[PDB]
Amino acid sequence: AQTINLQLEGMDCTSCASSIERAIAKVPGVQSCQVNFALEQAVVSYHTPQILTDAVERAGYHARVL
Ligand SMILES: [Mg+2]
Ligand SMILES: [Zn+2]
Repeated sequence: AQTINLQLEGMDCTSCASSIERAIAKVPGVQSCQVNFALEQAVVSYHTPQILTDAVERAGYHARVL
């Protein structure tokens, strides 16, 4: 698995973190996604990174590959 780190913008509450996690986990091949709420970052283990940023954008939040 490859590790992809994302900066996240637009999170207001811990339920924004679980929403972003759900959105990313819906992408086939994601083997783990954990959003660090305080760091406003996602750590994704994936089996291009732009499919992951699009999952976040489609869920209503901004992501950027780090
Ligand atoms: Mg930014
Ligand atoms: Zn929220």
